[PDB]
Amino acid sequence: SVKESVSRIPLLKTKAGPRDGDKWTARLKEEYASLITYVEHNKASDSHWFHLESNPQGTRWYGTCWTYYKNEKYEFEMNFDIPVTYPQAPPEIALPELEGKTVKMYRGGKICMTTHFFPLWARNVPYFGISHVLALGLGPWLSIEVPAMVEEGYLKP
Repeated sequence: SVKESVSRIPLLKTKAGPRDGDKWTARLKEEYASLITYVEHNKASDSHWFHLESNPQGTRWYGTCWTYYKNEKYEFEMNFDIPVTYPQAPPEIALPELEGKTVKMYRGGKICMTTHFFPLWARNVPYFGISHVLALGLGPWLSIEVPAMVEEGYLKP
């Protein structure tokens, strides 16, 4: 379902990052279009798992993401900035509440995503966006680590 969820996320056409003026605005429109479709698809399969806002420039993002385990909801604050060399470089996603609760994380509560993520990103630049980072990066990270932490005793209802 993860691979086929991703197969229905809209791809992006524009190679631009935050420094690129009108092309960034056009890139952001595609970002928003991809995100909205992904969220609608998630809602219709009753698998909605994040809420995101950003500043007007689309360069700083913040909100929450959540996962269910043993029928219970675990929700976390999340944030990421869009690098100036985006979309070559994907953003680094932070979940600051989780620092020290898992080793799969580095300086600033930034998650250590799967080894497989980065080569997959690199060869699909610029057609992947934020929606893909969440679907391929953050989503899988949550599904593996949160159960560990819930079971280790760092997390409760």
